[PDB]
Amino acid sequence: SHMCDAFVGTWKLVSSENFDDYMKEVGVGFATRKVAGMAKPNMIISVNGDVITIKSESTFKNTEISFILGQEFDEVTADDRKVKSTITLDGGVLVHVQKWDGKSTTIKRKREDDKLVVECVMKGVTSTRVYERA
Ligand SMILES: O=C(O)CCCc1nc(-c2ccc(Cl)cc2)no1
Repeated sequence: SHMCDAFVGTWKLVSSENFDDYMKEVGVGFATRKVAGMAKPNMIISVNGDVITIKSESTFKNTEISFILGQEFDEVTADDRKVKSTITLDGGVLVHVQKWDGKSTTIKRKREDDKLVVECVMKGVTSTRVYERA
């Protein structure tokens, strides 16, 4: 057993708050916000050795990242930002920092009860997205 066992699995979005405002703050344009905000993604998390894979699949976009904790990687986000990302474990929370164009956003993923809670922060704007096991 290991590092991220309680994250691994298939998860489905069941609530969202403030995501349109988070997307605005990150710079997402109107049409992408409207379509992306309608999506109900499934989040699939797996681990193989030291490599963690997080997939997001929805009607809007399918994305996938694979990474080693603490080791920077390049990521193209669902809104087509070219970012440099680092994901660490901090006290049982996966902390994902994305840097681009002198900007930064942080996405935290945590297990709370039977849920996986995602908090996305850009400057003073936070969005909370709650996932349940599929
Ligand atoms: O998994 C979640 O639900 C949220 C965490 C992953 C994440 N997705 C986005 C995002 C940004 C822009 C656009 Cl268009 C669509 C998606 N930002 O953070």
